[PDB]
Amino acid sequence: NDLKRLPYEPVKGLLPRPAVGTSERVITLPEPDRTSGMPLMGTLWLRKSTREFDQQPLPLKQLSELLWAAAGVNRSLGGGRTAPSPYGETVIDVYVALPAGLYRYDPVHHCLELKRAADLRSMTGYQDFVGMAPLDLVFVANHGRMQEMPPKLRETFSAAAAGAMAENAYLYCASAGLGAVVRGWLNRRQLAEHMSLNEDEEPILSQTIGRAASH
Amino acid sequence: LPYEPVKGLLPRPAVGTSERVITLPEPDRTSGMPLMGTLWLRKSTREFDQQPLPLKQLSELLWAAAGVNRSLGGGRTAPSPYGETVIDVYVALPAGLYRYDPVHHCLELKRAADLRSMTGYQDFVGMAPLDLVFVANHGRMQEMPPKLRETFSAAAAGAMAENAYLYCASAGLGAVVRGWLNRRQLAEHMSLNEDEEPILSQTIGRAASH
Ligand SMILES: Cc1cc2nc3c(=O)[nH]c(=O)nc-3n(C[C@H](O)[C@H](O)[C@H](O)COP(=O)(O)O)c2cc1C
Ligand SMILES: Cc1cc2nc3c(=O)[nH]c(=O)nc-3n(C[C@H](O)[C@H](O)[C@H](O)COP(=O)(O)O)c2cc1C
Ligand SMILES: [Mg+2]
Repeated sequence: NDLKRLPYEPVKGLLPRPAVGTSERVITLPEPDRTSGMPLMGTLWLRKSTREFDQQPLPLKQLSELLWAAAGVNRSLGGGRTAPSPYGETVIDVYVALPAGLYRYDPVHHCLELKRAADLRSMTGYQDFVGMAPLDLVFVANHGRMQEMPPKLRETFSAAAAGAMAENAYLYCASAGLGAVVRGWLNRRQLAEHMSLNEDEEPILSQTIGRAASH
Repeated sequence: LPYEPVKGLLPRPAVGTSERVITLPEPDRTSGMPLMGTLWLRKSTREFDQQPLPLKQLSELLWAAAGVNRSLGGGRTAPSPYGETVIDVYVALPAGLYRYDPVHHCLELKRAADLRSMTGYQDFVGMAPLDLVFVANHGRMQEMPPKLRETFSAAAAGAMAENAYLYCASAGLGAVVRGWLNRRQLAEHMSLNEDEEPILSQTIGRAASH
C-alpha cells in the first residue's frame, strides 16, 4: 500500500519526437460558449483522474473551451481570468503539447502561438504510469512577474495558481466527457530545456488530457 | 502597492454556543448553474455583507472544496497527491474554528474563538461571515520527497479553493483566496500541531450591497 508512495523512476534519454502534421505559427480558436453545459454540481461529482486514453484528437471547439476554462479572459475590462492569480499578475502561462507542436496559449487573443515544432507529449521525465494522450497542458511559472512577491511564497503562489487552473480544466473535462490527470512529478529543468523556455520560466505542473480509453 | 504586515491582533471571543460537532446535510445536488457560466463569473470579492450562510449553503461549499464525491475509496472533489488528503480544511466562524471532516461530512470544533481575518497582512479584504483555511498537514507527507511537499500541498489547496470560488459564482456568493499569511502566527491562533501550517485562506460571503 505504501509502495505507491515510492518515488517514480526517471525516464532517461528521451528526445522530443518529430512534429506530426502542419506545425502552423498560430492556431486561432473559436469563441468559447457562455450559457450552456453540465451543471457545476454535476462536474464536481464526476471530477476524477484518468490515466489511459483514446488517441482521437479533441475537436477544435473542445480544445478552445478547455484552454479558456484553464486560462481564459472572462472579463474584458482589465483582462480578468477564469482562475485567480497573486496581485492579478499573470504568473502562469499555459503551454499545450500537441502532435503538431508545442504552443503557448495567449488568453487576450484566445489563440495558440508556436513555441516548438516538435511533439513534447509525455516529457515529464518520470514514469508515473500515465499513458499517451492527444495533448498535455504545461503550467509554466514566470519568475520575472513574481519579483515584488516575498521569495519564500513564490512556489506556493505558483503551485496554487497552477492548481486552480488545472482544476478548471478537470471540471471542464468532466462536463465534456474527457479524461484528465494533473502531474507534478516533473524533471523541471529537463522539460524546460525541451520546451525552449527562458531562464525565468519554470514548469510547475502538467496535465494529460483526452477521451478515456475504451476498456 | 505590495501588502504590508499588520501587528499582533489577538483573536476575538466566540459568539454562540460553539457546539463540538455540527452535522451537515448530505450532499445530493447535481443541478445548478452550468460550469461555463460559473467560469465566466469566477472572480475575487473583497467587500461583504455580514448575513450568515444558511446551513445547506455552508454544507455545499465545504463539499465542493473538500468533499467525498466517490463513497467507495473516498475519492474527493479535488485531486490530491497519491490520493491522500494532504490538506485539512478549517472554517473560521463567529461561533468558533471548525475542522471539516470529509468522510463524515461534518464540522469538529478546533478552537472556541473567532479567528476570521487573522492573516497578519493588510490586503484590504473586509470582514465576512466566514473564512476557509487550507492547512498543509506535513504529518501526512513524510513519505513524499521534501522538495515536492510545498508544490503538492499548494496545488491541492489551490484546486480546492478553486472548486469553492466556482461554487460561490454558482450561488451568488463572493470569495477571495488569500496567500499572504503570517503562517506561524496563524497556526498558533488555530492551535495547530507543529507539522501543520495554513497555506491559503479564503474569505467568503454575500457581496456588499452599498
Ligand atoms: C499536486 C498534485 C500532483 C499530482 N501529481 C501526479 C503525478 O505526477 N502523476 C500521476 O499519475 N498523478 C498525479 N496526481 C494525481 C493524483 O494521483 C490523483 O489526484 C489521485 O490518484 C486521486 O485520484 P482522483 O484525482 O481521481 O481523485 C497529482 C495530484 C496533485 C493534487
Ligand atoms: C496564490 C494566490 C494568493 C492570493 N493571495 C491574496 C491575498 O493574500 N490577499 C488578497 O486580497 N488577494 C489575494 N489573491 C487574489 C488575487 O489578488 C486575485 O485573484 C487577482 O487580483 C485577480 O482578481 P480575480 O480573482 O477577480 O481574477 C491571491 C490569489 C492567488 C492565486
Ligand atoms: Mg499529525
